[PDB]
Amino acid sequence: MDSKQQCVKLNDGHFMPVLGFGTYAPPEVPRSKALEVTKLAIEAGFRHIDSAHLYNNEEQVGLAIRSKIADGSVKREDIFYTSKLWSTFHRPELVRPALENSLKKAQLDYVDLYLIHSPMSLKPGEIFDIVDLCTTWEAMEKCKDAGLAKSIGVSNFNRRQLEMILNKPGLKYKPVCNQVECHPYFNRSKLLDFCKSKDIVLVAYSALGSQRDKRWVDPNSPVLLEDPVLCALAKKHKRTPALIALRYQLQRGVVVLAKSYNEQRIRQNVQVFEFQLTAEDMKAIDGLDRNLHYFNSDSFASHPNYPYSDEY
Ligand SMILES: NC(=O)c1ccc[n+]([C@@H]2O[C@H](COP(=O)([O-])OP(=O)(O)OC[C@H]3O[C@@H](n4cnc5c(N)ncnc54)[C@H](OP(=O)(O)O)[C@@H]3O)[C@@H](O)[C@H]2O)c1
Repeated sequence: MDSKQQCVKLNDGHFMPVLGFGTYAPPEVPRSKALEVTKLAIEAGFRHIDSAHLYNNEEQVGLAIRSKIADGSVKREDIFYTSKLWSTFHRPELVRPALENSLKKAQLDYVDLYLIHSPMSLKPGEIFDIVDLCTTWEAMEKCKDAGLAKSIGVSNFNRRQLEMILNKPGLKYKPVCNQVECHPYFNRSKLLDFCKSKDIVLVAYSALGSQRDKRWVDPNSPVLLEDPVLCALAKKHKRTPALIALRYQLQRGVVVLAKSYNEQRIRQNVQVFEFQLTAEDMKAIDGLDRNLHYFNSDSFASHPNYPYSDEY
């Protein structure tokens, strides 16, 4: 079996656990649930915890972390906590205060990772905004220099959006990661190759096929975990389709998130470290790639900085 504490070194010298706990739940789920399930996740062995301003759960997630520190289960340095800058805060003067507010919500001194949530800028408050993300990035760099974030990265960027940052004059810090939709139906092979070539970690969200939220996802879309190839592999290994989907990412060198608000499934998901897929299994999963991103709404596709038009 693998070690549950497996991590990879980021391009700034910090370390990221390769399995992360996804904390988003839709608004119909009471806010208090995030507290309970984040503690369960830590109990089960998750150390990388993924939150965001958008999730309206930072207080609950922060309290769970601090509760597990206070009772001696973990130390702060054992936890890798991520938050994200929401798209109405892209204007550079709004970036550091947004992080400060996230830190105060979680009652933490620092985040391990702060991401630009999305390249699709939205007007402060709110429609679409036009912001040079290089200016947003410079403000992110200042957050790292001040120690508010140990590491900084991006999310939902394509190759060209990454290149704009990487080629920026006077760049101080490369993004450590690009957190993107990634699963066997949309495996991001070319983007993965590019990220690897630049010492940028690809972090997979919706690795289990997304929460299929009606705001963002077509109910007609095939359900990832119902896929016959994933189910046949689950049968072969006497695992579950979810575990096959998570293991696939680990064997590609992708850091993988998994959201569950169910005690049994939270505990199940850490078993990703407990088996392997063969080369032939991995080939079978690669065959599933079909250019299906579950997040697929007019609200994204019509945006000037929508990442999905380019080849990768
Ligand atoms: N950067 C971004 O724009 C972005 C976008 C999407 C997500 N994310 C992050 O990534 C996290 C995960 O992605 P996601 O929210 O799309 O969900 P996901 O990890 O793809 O999970 C989808 C669903 O799978 C179910 N599940 C979990 N374990 C299972 C298992 N072992 N067997 C059968 N079903 C299982 C969960 O339902 P139950 O809760 O009922 O178990 C969950 O709702 C998010 O919570 C968030 O932290 C980021």
